[PDB]
Amino acid sequence: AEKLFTPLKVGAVTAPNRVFMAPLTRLRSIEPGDIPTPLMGEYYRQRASAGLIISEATQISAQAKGYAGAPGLHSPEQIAAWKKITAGVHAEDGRIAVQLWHTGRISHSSIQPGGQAPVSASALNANTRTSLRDENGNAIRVDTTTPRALELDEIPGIVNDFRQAVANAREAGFDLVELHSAHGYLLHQFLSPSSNQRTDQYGGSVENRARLVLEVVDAVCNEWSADRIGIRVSPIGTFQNVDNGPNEEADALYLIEELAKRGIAYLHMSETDLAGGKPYSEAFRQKVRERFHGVIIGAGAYTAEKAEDLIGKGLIDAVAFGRDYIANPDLVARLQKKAELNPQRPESFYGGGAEGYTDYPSL
Ligand SMILES: Cc1cc2c(cc1C)N(C[C@H](O)[C@H](O)[C@H](O)COP(=O)(O)O)c1[nH]c(=O)[nH]c(=O)c1N2
Repeated sequence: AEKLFTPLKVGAVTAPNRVFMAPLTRLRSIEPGDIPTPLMGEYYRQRASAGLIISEATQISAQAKGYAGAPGLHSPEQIAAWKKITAGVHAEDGRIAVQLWHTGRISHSSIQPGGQAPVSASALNANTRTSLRDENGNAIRVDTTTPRALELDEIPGIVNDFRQAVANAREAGFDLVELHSAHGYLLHQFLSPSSNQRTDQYGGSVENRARLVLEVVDAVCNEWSADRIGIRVSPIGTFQNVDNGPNEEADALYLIEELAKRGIAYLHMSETDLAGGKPYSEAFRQKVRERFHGVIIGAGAYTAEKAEDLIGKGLIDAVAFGRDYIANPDLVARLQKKAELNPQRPESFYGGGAEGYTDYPSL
């Protein structure tokens, strides 16, 4: 019966199981330089039995930065450090995708180049908080800075920054990329009418609001290959940073139909904020499944039992676990053996060092 421990072709790679590691911001990179570390390499290597590791959100550019301690994939030193991390995963016969973001308005002027306002679709504060570092290097929360709206002639540069970051990801040895089009970051700021009041061709209709993300998809497929590209969306519900507007189901199905035309490797649906939301209806899952023929990854407070049920129904192909992967490097073996999980320590999810990061034991 069990399908979680069977292989799955995911674009250009083949996962040996359906138990994926969700992208997890942990804010442990080196500053200055937003540089991945050998400790981050150890953490990912410990989890390399995952069917697929999806990395923490990683900046496409310095402007993309919104959190102190989040890594980039735009500088030589970042590329060199990520090469070591992907090599370590591959040494253990793993597969790893890099999640690429621009945080847009979920950012703060103090970590923007030049100390000026971050950018977005419109000049509306997100009215939330991001993460900085205090003078001792510890993670602190700070109110987001009001963004400025991207001028029309700046949008090709944003598309080019995603393209360049994917070129860099290929050099750095990643198996796949995941475009971060979820959770209220820049691509989702354009997608949502709540964060996008533009009157040019990047605002208004759903076609206009999806224009930027689809330009990015086309640019990165052209740069590398469609079967190397995944995308994460969170198109139903309210996320800390944004909501999906009054026609969220129709708009989501429009976007998914467009993504399918590009033949990309996978659609990763983040179904809920950590703070909760209404479950996806099975009717909606069927409409998604019939618009996207490729791999569908479900995430958001999943259990192994919920994953088996939906995989068995043919509605998703894999599950990404977030917090269970923080706490269980060998989550695959634990789920296969029905072993107990280590307890989670959420106080060390963000920032710090090895404690709460590489010190969760394997069986
Ligand atoms: C500490 C931490 C950090 C992040 C996250 C979660 C948490 C707990 N999540 C959301 C994550 O990918 C996953 O969707 C939710 O954690 C899955 O839910 P479970 O944790 O399995 O219940 C997340 N999602 C994302 O697209 N990119 C990221 O960088 C982050 N950062």
